[PDB]
Amino acid sequence: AAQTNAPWGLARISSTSPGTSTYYYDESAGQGSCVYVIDTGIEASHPEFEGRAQMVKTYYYSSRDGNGHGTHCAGTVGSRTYGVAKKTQLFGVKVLDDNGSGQYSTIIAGMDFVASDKNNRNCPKGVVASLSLGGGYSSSVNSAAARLQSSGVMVAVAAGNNNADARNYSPASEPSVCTVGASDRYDRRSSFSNYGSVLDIFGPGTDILSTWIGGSTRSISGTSMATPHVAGLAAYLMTLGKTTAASACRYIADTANKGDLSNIPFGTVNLLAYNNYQA
Repeated sequence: AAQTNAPWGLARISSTSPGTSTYYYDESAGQGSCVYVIDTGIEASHPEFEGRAQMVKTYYYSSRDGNGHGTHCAGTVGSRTYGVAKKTQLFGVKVLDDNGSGQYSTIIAGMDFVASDKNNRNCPKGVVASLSLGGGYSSSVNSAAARLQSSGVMVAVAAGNNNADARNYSPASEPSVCTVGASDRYDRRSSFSNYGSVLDIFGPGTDILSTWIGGSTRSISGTSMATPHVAGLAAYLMTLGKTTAASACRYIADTANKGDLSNIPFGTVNLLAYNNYQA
């Protein structure tokens, strides 16, 4: 399948070169997979989600996304126009308040929630969790991400936006999950992207158009935007049967575009997520 005039990041993930604008992908499109977006919520009524999104858990007075961040990330995972895996099922877990903040204890509870809640959902092709959040190093936060991964969920986490080594941030620094840095449309490391040996992969993160609250759209930047590209890619590849939740991060690294990014510090992987789809 071909989506013309796609957001640059979608085009990038199906291309061996920057500078194109059509996204190419297998029509299975993540059907039968599920992606949890652990964030500020999801505006599931947005026409872009086509009834495939729902809130399953909140720790606050509402499950609605009063911020936009979680809706944007969910849109990059699986919206019809802005999403990588256009037929996946999206499940929102609201661990962040409408200012975008959340206590580590709530975030940990949300991860353990997903590890159990997947057993209440129909995801025959597999389960992914996208975590566009983080703070300073916490062994308890890393352990929660490790449990979620161990339970059979492909966990993708943001590297962070400090232009610093991600070893000092959580859950970015957990070795067993997929830690995602950000790139721009010219294949440069995004100016804010964290780096370091703990990164597994880069995805599009600068000037990413996606869904927003109030039935709208907007373009924003962050490792928060790169992470759902990788989460959606995992769901898509799992639906194709090419990999599993336990092996998808490694498979994405195996099959990435290699050596094409600029300003990658010595010792950080130079790997850009790529679907290897041959139309």
